[PDB]
Parts: sequence; C-alpha cells; structure tokens
Amino acid sequence: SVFLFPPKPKDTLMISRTPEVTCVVVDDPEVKFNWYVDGVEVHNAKTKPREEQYNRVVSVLTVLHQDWLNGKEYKCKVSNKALPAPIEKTISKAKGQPREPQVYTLPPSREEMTKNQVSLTCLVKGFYPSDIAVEWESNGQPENNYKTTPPVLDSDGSFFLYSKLTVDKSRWQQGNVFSCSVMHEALHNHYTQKSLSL
Amino acid sequence: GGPSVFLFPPKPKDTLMISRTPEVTCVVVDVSHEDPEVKFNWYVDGVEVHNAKTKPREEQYNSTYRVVSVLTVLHQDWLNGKEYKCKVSNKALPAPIEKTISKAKGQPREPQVYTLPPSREEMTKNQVSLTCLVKGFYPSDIAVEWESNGQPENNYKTTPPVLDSDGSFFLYSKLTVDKSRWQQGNVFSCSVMHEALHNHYTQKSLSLS
Ligand SMILES: *[C@@H]1O[C@H](CO)[C@@H](O[C@@H]2O[C@H](CO)[C@@H](O[C@@H]3O[C@H](CO[C@@H]4O[C@H](CO)[C@@H](O)[C@H](O)[C@@H]4O[C@@H]4O[C@H](CO)[C@@H](O[C@@H]5O[C@H](CO)[C@H](O)[C@H](O)[C@H]5O)[C@H](O)[C@H]4NC(C)=O)[C@@H](O)[C@H](O[C@H]4O[C@H](CO)[C@@H](O)[C@H](O)[C@@H]4O[C@@H]4O[C@H](CO)[C@@H](O)[C@H](O)[C@H]4NC(C)=O)[C@@H]3O)[C@H](O)[C@H]2NC(C)=O)[C@H](O)[C@H]1NC(C)=O
Ligand SMILES: *[C@@H]1O[C@H](CO)[C@@H](O[C@@H]2O[C@H](CO)[C@@H](O[C@@H]3O[C@H](CO[C@@H]4O[C@H](CO)[C@@H](O)[C@H](O)[C@@H]4O[C@@H]4O[C@H](CO)[C@@H](O[C@@H]5O[C@H](CO)[C@H](O)[C@H](O)[C@H]5O)[C@H](O)[C@H]4NC(C)=O)[C@@H](O)[C@H](O[C@H]4O[C@H](CO)[C@@H](O)[C@H](O)[C@@H]4O[C@@H]4O[C@H](CO)[C@@H](O)[C@H](O)[C@H]4NC(C)=O)[C@@H]3O)[C@H](O)[C@H]2NC(C)=O)[C@H](O)[C@H]1NC(C)=O
Repeated sequence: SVFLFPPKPKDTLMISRTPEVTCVVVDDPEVKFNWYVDGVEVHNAKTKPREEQYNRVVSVLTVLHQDWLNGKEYKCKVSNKALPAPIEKTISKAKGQPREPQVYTLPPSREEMTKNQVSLTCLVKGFYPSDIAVEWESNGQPENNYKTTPPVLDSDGSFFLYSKLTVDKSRWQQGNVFSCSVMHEALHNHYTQKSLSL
Repeated sequence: GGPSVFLFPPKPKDTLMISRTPEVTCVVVDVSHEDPEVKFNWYVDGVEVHNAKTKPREEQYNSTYRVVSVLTVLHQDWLNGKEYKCKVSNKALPAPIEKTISKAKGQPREPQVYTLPPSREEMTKNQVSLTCLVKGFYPSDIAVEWESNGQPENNYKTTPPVLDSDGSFFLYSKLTVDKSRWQQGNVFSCSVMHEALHNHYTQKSLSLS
C-alpha cells in the first residue's frame, strides 16, 4: 500500500525551511514513482534508496511554500509489477478560509503551587486549518520540557489546542519571563508570541 | 484478504460506576455470502466464557456481512487488568482470528486536577474560556465533564490524553461560556472520573474570585 504525507506546518511557513511531501510505499520487487502538481508532472523528486523491512521504498518531493499554501494537489503514482494496478494517492492543504489563532497564556493554578514543578499553559484557539506549530522560550532560549495537545475541532469549526510548559517552581517564583510562540499561515509574518511571568 | 476483526474496550465511565454496564465488543466485517456463518469464542485470561450475546448478522450494501458479539465485563475484572480475547472462526479463513484487549499495563496514578480562569486578554470577547487541566494520570482512560449549579454545561471540548515526559498522561478541557455569566460570579465545576481517584471521582470549581 501507498501512504502520502504532508509537510510539517512549520516548514511551509518559513522560507528558510524546506517543505516536503512524502510517499511511503510498504509491504522483493522493484518500484517506480510519478509526481504531479495539479495534473502537470514535474521531474525533481528524489527517492530515499530502497530501505529495509521487518518483515519501505520512500520517495520525497520538495515543494514550494506558496504552492502548498495555495492548495495545489500533489499526486503520487506508484508503478509495480506485483501490485494489481498502478496505485495513486493525492494530498493537499485543508480547504477553507484561514482563521487567525488567538493566543492566551495562563499561569499555574494557586493549587499547583505546592509542587516541585509547575505548569505554564498556552491556549491557542480559533484557528483554521489545523496546521500549526507551538514553541516555548525564555530569554531567547528554547525550553524543552513542554508538550502540546493535538488540535481539536471546536463547535464553530475552528480548532484549538493547549501547550503545557513545565518548569521548576523556583524559576517561576524568581519571576523569569516565558514566551509561547505560535506559527500559522493566518498570523502576520506567520508568527506571533505571547509572554508569561509572575 | 478475508473478513477482519476489531475489538473495542468499554467506555471509561462504565468501568468506574457500579450503576453502569461495561462491555467489550468484538466486530467482524467483510464476511462473504459464500461463507456467512461465523463463530465467536471468548476468553478472560485464557479461560473460556459463555455469556457473550451475539447479534444476528447484518448484510451491508457492499454485500459483506457485519456481525458483532458483546461481552459484559465485571468492573473489577477490567480494573484488575484481566485480558479479554475474542476468537473469530469462519469457513473462509486460513485460521481463526484472535484479538485481545485489556486495560493498559502499568501502575495507576492519581490525576491532579487544576482549574484555570480566562486570560485578561480574552475578556474583550463576548465569550470566554474556562480551562481544566488534568495531569499525572495513568492509565489514560478518563472522563471529564463540566457543570454549573447542578446542571451540565454543554459547550465544552476536551483534548485527547497526551503522554507526558514522565510517562503519565495529561489533557485540558475547555469550557466556553458567555462572558456575562463569568462576570456575574457563577460557579463552574470540572468533574473528572478515573480509577486512581477516591470513589473514582473529583470535582474542582472555578469562579471569578
Ligand atoms: C511490513 O512492514 C512494513 C513496515 O512496518 C509495513 O508498512 C506499514 O504499513 C502500515 C499499514 O499497514 C502503515 O500504517 C499507516 O500509518 C500512517 C501513519 O503515518 C505513520 O505513522 C507511524 C507512527 O505514528 C509511522 O510508523 C510511519 O512512518 C508514519 O509516520 C510518518 O512518516 C512520514 C513519512 O515520511 C513523515 O512525514 C515526513 O516527515 C519528514 C521528517 O522526517 C518531513 O518533515 C516531511 O515534510 C514529512 O512529509 C512523518 O513525520 C511521520 N508522522 C508521524 C506522526 O510519525 C496512516 O496514515 C495510515 O492510516 C491510514 O490508512 C489506514 C489504512 O491503511 C486507515 O486505517 C487509517 O484510518 C488511515 O486512513 C486515512 O484516514 C485519513 C483521515 O483521518 C484520510 O487520509 C483517509 O480517509 C484515509 N486514507 C487511507 C489511505 O485509508 C496507516 O495506518 C505504515 O506506514 C507502515 N509502517 C511503518 C512503520 O512505516 C507493511 O505493511 C508490512 N507488510 C505486511 C504485509 O505486513
Ligand atoms: C463494507 O461496508 C462496511 C461498512 O460500510 C465496511 O466496514 C468497515 O470496515 C472498516 C475496515 O475495513 C472498519 O474500520 C475500522 O474502524 C475502527 C474504528 O471503530 C469504528 O470507528 C468508526 C469511526 O471512528 C465508527 O464508524 C465505527 O462504528 C467504529 O466505532 C466504534 O464502534 C465500537 C463498537 O460498537 C464502539 O464501542 C462500543 O460502544 C458501545 C456503545 O454503543 C459501548 O460503549 C461498548 O462498551 C463499546 O465497546 C465505539 O464507541 C465506536 N466508536 C465511534 C467513534 O463510533 C478502527 O479501529 C480501525 O482502525 C484500526 O485498524 C486499522 C487497520 O485495520 C488501522 O489503520 C488503525 O490505525 C487502527 O489500528 C489499531 O490501532 C491500535 C492502537 O492505536 C492497535 O492496538 C490495533 O492493533 C490497530 N488495529 C489493527 C487491526 O491493527 C478501522 O478503521 C470499520 O469500522 C467498518 N465499519 C463498519 C460499519 O463495518 C467494510 O469495510 C466494507 N467493505 C468493503 C469496502 O469491502
């Protein structure tokens, strides 16, 4: 079977990064690939050499930023003697008017203050499509100890998520500034940032 | 590729309340017309059991048969980690197919439940977000609900559980209310049910100070 995968949200949002869609064929024979952008074939995909199994022969096309964002379809045609027919699979960005995320940072609960570590919460809601990236920072230094929930469909058809940054209570108590940064196509410069401290 | 088998656990609320009836459900799909009779065997920890209730087979529009067997589980067997095996046997099958399901393995851990008021920034809107952070729980089976004044608040969404760095789980539930209701001092509470809680239940309240 074939499996087609979109680029990483962050990759499509920053010119410096390289967005790519990825065809992952699975399950002794040889393979072929044809890539089409809105029908038109293009000839600049690169195959990751026929790697091993358990018991995948993966190709990778890079894409233009504004193409993906403008909704172009990316078709992956896979030829094989052993497969009944030449399988195809398409992917594209979710359709619909983009909506700007609203970002709110929330400090730890009074009641959490007893613990060794505390939870800094960044709420991000009202956004569409669900392609987004969230990061935390202090003094322009990345934090590592954070988790972000998947996007969840809200009643109005927009998405929300929460990000949770965990810190030693002393740092919070000291009064250091922590920033939730969010990247999304509907933000100005695809990026915003909200700060939190005591 | 013949018929396929899927095995579903009970609902987390069902295993936690004596009043409710937890079940495991074994679903067989893509059963042909040539060989439409299917047999179910059920085992709890390898020991066969005989009280499952199998629905009579339903034809689909694609000419497959879909048939389901329902085994009620005792609440304490599920919470005690018993394994439930469904064996599906069918004439058009290289061998019977077996699926096994149980509560996730590990030591249970009590949720910490913290309620969080709207950001100042959000107050400029017609509606605001009441947050329930629930963290530190294992396994991930949990139920979350919001109420105010004895009644269910219906406008809420809860994230799936997320695996935290310590191997415990967390989630957030977001309750959206009209701002007026928040400013008017109403008290809202976030109810959470999980095996590692006393009486499998706790409630935390939120109101404007
Ligand atoms: C022998 O062994 C083989 C190898 O094990 C085995 O192959 C296996 O086949 C599986 C199917 O049997 C197959 O499973 C699929 O999984 C998909 C999820 O994606 C994966 O997630 C796994 C972990 O979570 C990983 O194991 C996979 O690698 C993959 O993870 C992603 O990998 C991408 C590949 O590059 C990454 O993208 C790129 O990342 C790079 C960075 O490195 C760049 O950033 C780049 O820009 C990116 O493009 C990506 O990072 C990574 N992501 C994550 C999160 O880890 C599923 O999508 C798929 O499910 C869908 O189909 C099934 C039916 O097959 C269906 O049940 C399911 O519901 C899904 O249906 C789809 O649903 C959505 C709507 O919700 C719609 O799109 C459609 O309606 C519907 N589509 C279809 C087609 O039905 C599926 O489960 C797996 O790929 C493979 N195992 C591994 C380990 O690779 C082979 O089968 C064996 N053979 C035999 C005979 O046994
Ligand atoms: C002909 O037409 C048929 C119908 O039109 C069609 O049948 C369909 O076949 C599909 C596969 O071909 C089959 O797909 C699977 O669906 C599973 C999800 O379960 C369903 O979810 C759907 C939406 O989410 C619902 O629509 C379904 O009803 C069902 O949902 C659940 O049903 C349960 C049983 O009733 C409910 O639980 C019980 O609820 C009651 C209350 O009513 C009680 O509370 C009781 O206690 C409960 O037990 C449950 O509530 C309900 N949920 C919802 C939301 O409604 C998927 O599980 C499955 O995906 C998994 O397998 C695939 C690979 O096969 C894999 O890609 C995917 O990732 C999943 O992998 C699993 O992952 C876990 C870990 O994460 C592993 O542990 C597992 O090992 C791994 N599984 C495997 C096998 O490796 C898959 O998508 C579909 O359900 C079926 N539908 C019907 C109606 O039959 C048929 O195919 C057609 N034939 C053709 C075209 O030829």
